[PDB]
Amino acid sequence: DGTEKWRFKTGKAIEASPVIGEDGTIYVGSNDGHLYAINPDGTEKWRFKTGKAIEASPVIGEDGTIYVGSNDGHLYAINP
Amino acid sequence: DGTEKWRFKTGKAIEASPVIGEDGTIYVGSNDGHLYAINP
Amino acid sequence: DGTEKWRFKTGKAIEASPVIGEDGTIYVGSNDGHLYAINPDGTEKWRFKTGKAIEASPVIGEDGTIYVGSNDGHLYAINP
Amino acid sequence: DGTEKWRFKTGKAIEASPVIGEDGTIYVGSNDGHLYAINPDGTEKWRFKTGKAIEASPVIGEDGTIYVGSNDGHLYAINP
Amino acid sequence: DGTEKWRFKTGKAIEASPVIGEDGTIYVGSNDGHLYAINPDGTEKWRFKTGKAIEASPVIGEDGTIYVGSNDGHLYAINP
Repeated sequence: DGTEKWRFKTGKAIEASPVIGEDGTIYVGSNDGHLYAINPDGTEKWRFKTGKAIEASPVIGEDGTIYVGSNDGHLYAINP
Repeated sequence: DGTEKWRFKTGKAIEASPVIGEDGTIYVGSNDGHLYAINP
Repeated sequence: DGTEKWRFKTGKAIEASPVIGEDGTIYVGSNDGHLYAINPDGTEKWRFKTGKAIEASPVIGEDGTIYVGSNDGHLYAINP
Repeated sequence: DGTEKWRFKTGKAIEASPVIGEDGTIYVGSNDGHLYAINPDGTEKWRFKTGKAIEASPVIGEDGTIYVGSNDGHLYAINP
Repeated sequence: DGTEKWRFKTGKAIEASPVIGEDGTIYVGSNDGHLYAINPDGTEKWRFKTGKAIEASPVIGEDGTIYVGSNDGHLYAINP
């Protein structure tokens, strides 16, 4: 098929692969400094602001915690 | 067989590898700022 | 034993890791704008020309489709 | 629900994904030259200093040894 | 306990994550153009020289072949 299901616009370029959680939530970091949690249907579940661009994919722990590094120098642990 | 199945255009370079969902949906980020969900 | 088995020349730098399919075919992107399919014995199986350099590894789906991004802004779905 | 669980500040931008060990320890490299080992509760377990920025994710061997490359040209092997 | 087990020096910055083979061999690329094979105890097993810097992690095939791309435009296949 190859058609578009949906698109979600962030404020700046996305430089790292998205990560999919166990429940289907798609997590993606943007150069706009936010980590976005997007539902399978394309709506926004939540966004988490860091002070600078996120250049690397987040990882998910056993309990669902999402860990992501930021250019602001912090490692964040986010409740899913 | 090396042939093209389809192509999906974004507005800028795609710098990161795509990922595939459980149902086959293909997710990819673009330098144009969007996360795309593409049907296989 | 550290010896060379073969080498496959592309026109420009290779910035991303190759991926290996189920049948052993080795896929690699190049800054010369092509996605290469290389046989285990080092010969070329096929090549697919894109628009600009490929900076990220190809991803292979369950049905063997090879997906690859490009600096030309497109995501390509390539048959096995 | 997208809320912050904790944050851990390093000296400089984190350019690579964190890696999680078997016990839940989160390892992450920083441009400040250190590899950090962060406990699940956000406290620091240890830090390991290299001479230059760490631009790529660490990897863990089967016995727990943590391997990380540095811009200082060295590959380090760190005890858990 | 966060201590150094060993270190291995290469000529230039290491920009990509190392990979580990089944037998414990640690493979890592380097901007000095070589792919290094390092034993679990930190000693060198062998090295393979390419024309230019290696920016991406090597990939190990089912048959043990180590594949690595170079900025010199070639994809190298190296015997175990």
